Amino acid sequence: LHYPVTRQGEQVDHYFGQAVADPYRWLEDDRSPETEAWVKAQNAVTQDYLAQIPYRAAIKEKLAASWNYAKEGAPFREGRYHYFFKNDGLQNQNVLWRQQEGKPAEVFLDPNTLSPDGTTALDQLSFSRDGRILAYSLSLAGSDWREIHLMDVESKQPLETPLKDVKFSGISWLGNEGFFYSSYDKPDGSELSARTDQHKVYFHRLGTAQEDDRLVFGAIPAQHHRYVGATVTEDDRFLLISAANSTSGNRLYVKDLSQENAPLLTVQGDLDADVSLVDNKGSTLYLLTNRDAPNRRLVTVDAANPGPAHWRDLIPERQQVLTVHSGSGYLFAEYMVDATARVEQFDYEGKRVREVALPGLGSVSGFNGKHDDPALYFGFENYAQPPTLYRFEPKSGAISLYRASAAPFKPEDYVSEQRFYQSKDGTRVPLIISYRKGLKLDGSNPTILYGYGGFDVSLTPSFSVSVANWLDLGGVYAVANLRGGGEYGQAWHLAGTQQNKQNVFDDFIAAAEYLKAEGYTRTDRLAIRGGSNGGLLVGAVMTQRPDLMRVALPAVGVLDMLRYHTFTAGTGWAYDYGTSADSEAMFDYLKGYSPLHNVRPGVSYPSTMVTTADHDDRVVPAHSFKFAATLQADNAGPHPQLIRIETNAGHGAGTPVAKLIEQSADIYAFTLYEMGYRELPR
Ligand SMILES: O=C[C@@H]1CCCN1C(=O)[C@@H]1CCCN1C(=O)OCc1ccccc1
Repeated sequence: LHYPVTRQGEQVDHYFGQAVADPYRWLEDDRSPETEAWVKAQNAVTQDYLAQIPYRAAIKEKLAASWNYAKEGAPFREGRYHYFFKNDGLQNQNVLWRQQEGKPAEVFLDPNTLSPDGTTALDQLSFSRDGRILAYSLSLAGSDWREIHLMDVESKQPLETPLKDVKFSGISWLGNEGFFYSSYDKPDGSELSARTDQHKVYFHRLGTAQEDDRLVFGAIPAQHHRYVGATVTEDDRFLLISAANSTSGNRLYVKDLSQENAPLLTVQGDLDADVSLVDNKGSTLYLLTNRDAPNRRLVTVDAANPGPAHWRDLIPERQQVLTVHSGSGYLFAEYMVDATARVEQFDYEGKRVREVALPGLGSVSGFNGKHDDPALYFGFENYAQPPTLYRFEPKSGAISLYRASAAPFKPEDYVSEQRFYQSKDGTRVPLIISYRKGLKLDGSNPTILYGYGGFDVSLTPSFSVSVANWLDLGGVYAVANLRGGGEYGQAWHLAGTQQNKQNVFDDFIAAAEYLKAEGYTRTDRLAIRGGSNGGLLVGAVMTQRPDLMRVALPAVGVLDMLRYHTFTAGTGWAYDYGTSADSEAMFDYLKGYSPLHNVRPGVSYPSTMVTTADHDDRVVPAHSFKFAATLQADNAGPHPQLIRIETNAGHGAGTPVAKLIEQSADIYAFTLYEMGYRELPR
């Protein structure tokens, strides 16, 4: 093996009188020659280790082959054209097609033509009210930064020069005059690591330069927020601006566009609850909120006096988490029943029309359309059921199959069961276990336990070609709905935030134990996977309980819990993690589980494959660099401690299919090989 030598510096930070050594501090410099050479050496050693796995190629071959099938999205009208995304099978990026009556479908926007390896991706797309102008945002090399392009839809040629410095932004048109978007300002230093916290809302008027765009919110001191958004209602009557400093909680403002220079009225002036616009009807706004409702509710209020004390329930809170979509003149309430979906159709007066029956137990998507759409589309899927499209007739409730999946996976071939286990403190936690029919609970099944746990994020049934290939190889895939998540409302989330964070790691640990106790797998056949916050999860569990698994796979994880907040928009996660500068108690708690600071010399850690990317500006790469250098430094047993740095890729969204395939191939090969397999399972 032999890892690349990683020099240790003399950096020492102090937190409330406590001194902490950070020898790999130089690795935080993403622009230095030393770091670049380091990444290269590391990738080199990883590829050389992987090259030793005989069936690596067979696995990649299998993945690419099963991934290679036609995929198509649901159609949407704009002018005399219906638009729709498609993928011939292995196109690095989905292509947007369009078709008009009496003519063959045509390619409209093909992202693949923008980059050699398809690393440029299309994020947001917003047509002008009349559908003649299209504004759409592109991501370069997987970064959170964006450029908004403007195309004349008819000729498909550029209208104006692209807007720059956009980030975490929507695109919401005010009729056909122009649109609102959000921007920060290029920071001095690397735009892939330097802190940004004064998000701003701008209005770009068509036929003007970007330097002349009016600043709508975020410039004066009283409006300084880390995250701002803007949405103009479908009927162009109200502008809704949201402002937040963290990923949970936001202020909300409304401006009556039907009047000349109307002032901003406060819908919510504190950060004590999340509140978002769904739609309006006349002067009434329809808002989804968790204020005084842990599982959320839909309320209405007259926009001329929108304060929270004036909100009135339209869809009262229930025992299950509520999310609302609108379309065709109806509100569609989606509820979460133990991580699976249920849908109810309501009219704008809060009267329940009917309960919409779904294909099975899994996740639904869709039920989003304009007031005037005569039909709505929804998707259904789960761990063993590839994405299926349905067309919904709103008035009668008629449902018909729009697109059956072309994936080479028979759903009847698998089992995806839900179990509930208990954590250290007694809490009952849900676990969905998927695998190919005919498995035997003899504790020998190669298993991958997946978890996230935080940020009110819910892990609902989701289909993946990678996971389906793992099930085919005979593996088990288990997803735990850990606290910290949003599965059971705000309380579930908060039971996993700040100084309660350890509850999340305890739930994951207890899930691992349940899987062995129930006979699905055993320690040397167990791997744990997690990304971002789920990366912290893997990092925390492997350092606290290195005896628990055989393989650990932390992806783009937050590993230095003491400095995380000093990068990009990490501070935006203070609500969930708290920071080392909050108080000595918070510092101590963070230091107490921070993965980077809990790796210890002499400990035998599992075989690990830390994965990250050179353009991840959500979670700077330095987190994984330092974690990996420390493991290579401190590990004592025989297990490899490797890191795989993806090139020209970011946090995740928009990654080319070719890269996703290579990634999974590397991870599945490494995992089975580290579990001792010399030939593919069977
Ligand atoms: O390549 C396959 C691996 C091994 C088993 C599960 N895998 C996965 O990639 C799973 C399924 C899709 C999301 N996922 C995942 O790990 O996401 C990590 C992530 C989460 C959040 C932000 C960025 C990255």
